[PDB]
Amino acid sequence: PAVEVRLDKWLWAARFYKTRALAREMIEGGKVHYNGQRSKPSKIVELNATLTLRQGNDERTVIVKAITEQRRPASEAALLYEETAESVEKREKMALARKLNALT
Repeated sequence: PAVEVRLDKWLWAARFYKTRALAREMIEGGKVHYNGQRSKPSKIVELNATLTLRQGNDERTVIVKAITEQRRPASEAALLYEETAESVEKREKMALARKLNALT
């Protein structure tokens, strides 16, 4: 089955975490959810799955659009998923509010 890529490898390939070991720690900390639930490092990624993950102190919800074992460049990897519009908005709004409480 050459259509089986682990969630920890995937998260690293998609550049969400610097190393697979870190991606594995985040998963085990419950900081990454797969279709709304705790997952595991060895979970095989499926196209269109919904992943919710912690980025520093940001939360992003992305939909898996491609699977690969290669970690490509910044702009290139970024193409293995599509962040949801609701996720981008939530992030923005929190960022804005941050900059607001700042100018006050």
